[PDB]
Amino acid sequence: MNLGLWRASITSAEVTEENGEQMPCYFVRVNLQEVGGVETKNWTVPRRLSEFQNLHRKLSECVPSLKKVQLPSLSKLPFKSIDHKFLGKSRNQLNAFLQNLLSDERLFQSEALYAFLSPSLE
Ligand SMILES: [Cl-]
Repeated sequence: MNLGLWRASITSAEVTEENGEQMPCYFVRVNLQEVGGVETKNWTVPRRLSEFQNLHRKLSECVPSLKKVQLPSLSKLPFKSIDHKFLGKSRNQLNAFLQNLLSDERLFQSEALYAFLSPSLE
């Protein structure tokens, strides 16, 4: 495996239902053109904010400096519903997060990063 040849970018975000609550969902476009050979090289995988937070926690085991990184968070306060400003900023933050992970040689064999960037067939 070499995730350092994988390119990923969040192309859009929307809200979905995870359990009972409104959950931001981010569409991650993944490109393996830099990988040679004959295989599937392009897809989009939707991931929920909660799946980014899970990924952060797992990768934080392998590389404990990642514990310092703050990801977007849903406000527990009353009247803090998800709006377009939060989706837009959370998307840019999560996108920057993906760029930073994929530039980090320590993760180029991360099974968790691989499973997160891989296709999701519900
Ligand atoms: Cl709320």
